Amino acid sequence: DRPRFSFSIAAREGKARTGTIEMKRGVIRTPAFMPVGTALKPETVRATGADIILGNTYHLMLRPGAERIAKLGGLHSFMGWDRPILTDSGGYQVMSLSSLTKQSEEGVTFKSHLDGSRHMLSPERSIEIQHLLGSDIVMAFDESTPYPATPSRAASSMERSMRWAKRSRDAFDSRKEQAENAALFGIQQGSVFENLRQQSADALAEIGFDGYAVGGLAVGEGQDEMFRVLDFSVPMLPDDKPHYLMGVGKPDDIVGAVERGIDMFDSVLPTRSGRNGQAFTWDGPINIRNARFSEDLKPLDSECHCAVCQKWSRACIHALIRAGEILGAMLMTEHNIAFYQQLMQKIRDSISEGRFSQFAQDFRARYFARNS
Amino acid sequence: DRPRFSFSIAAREGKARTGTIEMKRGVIRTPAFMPVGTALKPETVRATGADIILGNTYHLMLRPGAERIAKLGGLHSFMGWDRPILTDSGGYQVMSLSSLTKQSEEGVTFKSHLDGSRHMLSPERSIEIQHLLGSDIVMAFDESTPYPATPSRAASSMERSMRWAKRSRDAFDSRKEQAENAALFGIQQGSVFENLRQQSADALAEIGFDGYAVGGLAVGEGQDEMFRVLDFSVPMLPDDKPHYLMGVGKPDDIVGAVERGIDMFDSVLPTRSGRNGQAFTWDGPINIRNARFSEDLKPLDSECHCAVCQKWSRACIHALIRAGEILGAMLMTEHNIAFYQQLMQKIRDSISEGRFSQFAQDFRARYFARNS
Ligand SMILES: O[C@@H]1CC(F)(F)C[C@H]1O
Ligand SMILES: O[C@@H]1CC(F)(F)C[C@H]1O
Ligand SMILES: O[C@H]1CC(F)(F)C[C@@H]1O
Ligand SMILES: O[C@H]1CC(F)(F)C[C@@H]1O
Ligand SMILES: [Zn+2]
Ligand SMILES: [Zn+2]
Repeated sequence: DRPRFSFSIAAREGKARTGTIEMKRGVIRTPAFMPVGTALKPETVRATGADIILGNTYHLMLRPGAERIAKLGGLHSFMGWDRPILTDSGGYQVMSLSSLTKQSEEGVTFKSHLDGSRHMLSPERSIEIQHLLGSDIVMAFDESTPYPATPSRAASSMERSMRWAKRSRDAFDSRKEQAENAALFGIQQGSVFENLRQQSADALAEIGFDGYAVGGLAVGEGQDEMFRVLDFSVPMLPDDKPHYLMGVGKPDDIVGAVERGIDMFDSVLPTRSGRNGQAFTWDGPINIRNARFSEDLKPLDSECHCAVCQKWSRACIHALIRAGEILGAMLMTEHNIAFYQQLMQKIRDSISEGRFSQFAQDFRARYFARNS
Repeated sequence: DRPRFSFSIAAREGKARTGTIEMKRGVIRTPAFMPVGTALKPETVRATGADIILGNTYHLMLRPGAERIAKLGGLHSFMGWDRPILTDSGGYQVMSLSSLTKQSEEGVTFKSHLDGSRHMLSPERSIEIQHLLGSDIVMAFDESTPYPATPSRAASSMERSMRWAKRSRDAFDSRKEQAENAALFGIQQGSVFENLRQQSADALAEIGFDGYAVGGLAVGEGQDEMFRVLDFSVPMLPDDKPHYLMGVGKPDDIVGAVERGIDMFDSVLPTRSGRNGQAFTWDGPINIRNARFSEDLKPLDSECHCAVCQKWSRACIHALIRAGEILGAMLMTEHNIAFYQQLMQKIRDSISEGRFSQFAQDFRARYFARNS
């Protein structure tokens, strides 16, 4: 009988941790990379090593809608994925994609960018929709602050997000079926300001969550500043719960964030890159359309274990992509997701062995030299 | 205003001829290879160089049926092919694929190998069905004689085929719409027996046809015997009309048959081979699954002009075929059909220049050496 949500840390190296999150639908190895499920077949995504995938609540509530997904048996049935699923709250895409009808402390009303219909989100509505989807990890509904943000705008959005964090907690707790079977994460805000980040961390820990996300990063600030913020922000969160850096990111972002105490990641990059003919390798990204690959019989990456690199050469993936054959994009996408999982596995193994700091240095030296 | 059917011989070398057949729907360059249309897109088949394709009346009358094809606008609309189409009579597949309900001088009744329905063919019914299909070149309905055949069985089938040839002529002539716009070919029979072949040729020329096929070959006799029969059979046919060797064949069969006066060919070989991972080349056929092709960056054939050989290497087609990707079979099939058309073009050009005998010797020396 597996538990609702149990995070265990097996080994540490400095701020880095490796361990497991046990949930009813499966075990998640940490640090973890979550592909964004919202295409490759689900058995392909699983075979790359993914233990959990992410669903975008905003996209799902527009098409086909949360009520429809529930009638179809829930998001796991809808996606053909029977392991854990994390859903975001929808609030970020409201800011970034929709046209706002109204915004206040109550919540937000917005217009679908698809057909113009009006929708509403709030701590209570977001948690309810994530319940209809049936996801395993539920994100609190918060208010995003653009980059760059003034200290006053960062502070007012963080403070609203904390009141909304309490509202998300209470909504999640109001449904026995959700509270007994799913988990709830809260989201730290405060932009780049240490005092606001501490304010936010204190508020989240007072409410109490199963995990803590660092929000408000990866939105234009640059890696140097992101790392500086992580340096003081992650230690503010409870040590014995997972730390989730939302929307990150590039392989070097992931390594440096694990060095700073992050346990969980999501990003569309591997998928977006694969559709655009870009492959991740230990020697940095490559653009497979480049003429130098037309007769290159080596795999995309000569150390990658993925099914694509066992069989397919750069030359033949180049040919497929140049012809516009969808198989080319599928192969690149599978390799990119698998490469990300192999990166996470090397991170986990190196932390376990107490050689992650060295791995990170070796990784950066090679990744940025770009001898591909 | 193009004519119903006009065959012009532009150049000769010994028994070999090159020229054109002008029909309302287009010009056919001879000697001609007809792909069997009954998949690649029709624009792809045209771009390989095919001027005319063949439709199998037996398959079309079983699924979706001739009346349905007519309601859909005819075989040209059904196949997306607006150039000439030759239809066979259906009689060969009756022998080779169906279960016969009844056979007599009247015609034949048979059971569909698909759903067991009963169908009837005869000179009159075959011509009527080919009219419903709307094909440009109509084959007389004849009676096939298996290989090997006794002289008595060869003689009785040839004699019935000639009475049926007259019946086909009269049925075709009975429909003004067909007789004014299509052409009718008769089929010489007689197995390997010179006197029966002459009997058959005399009967066909007395009736009068737009073209003359050599039937009863390519059914197990071997190339040596086929060539021996062609040696005396083709000169018996009218010189100023096209000569059509049905169901042939391998590239070396085609070359030797042109040396013996044949103008037209059809075969499923290029398609069947392409689906099975076999490519035709000037150095003989190759099996692309062979390990020696896994790192071979050369095209399937290093002289072939086809779209596949401009772009795709043996290595990558090997990869596709080994993975079971349908693209692999499509590429092989396109290359094989295009290779056949390039063979016909070299035949036409070499006859025009008076160097076809030399081309044939050079072709065989290289094709059979197999230095691929
Ligand atoms: O149960 C399924 C097995 C799988 F193919 F890996 C995807 C799962 O949802
Ligand atoms: O009219 C069409 C042009 C083509 F693509 F080559 C096939 C014809 O039937
Ligand atoms: O996006 C596709 C693949 C997935 F596994 F991510 C879930 C869905 O079936
Ligand atoms: O078989 C396919 C391709 C063809 F051109 F041969 C006719 C049909 O559309
Ligand atoms: Zn790979
Ligand atoms: Zn070719």
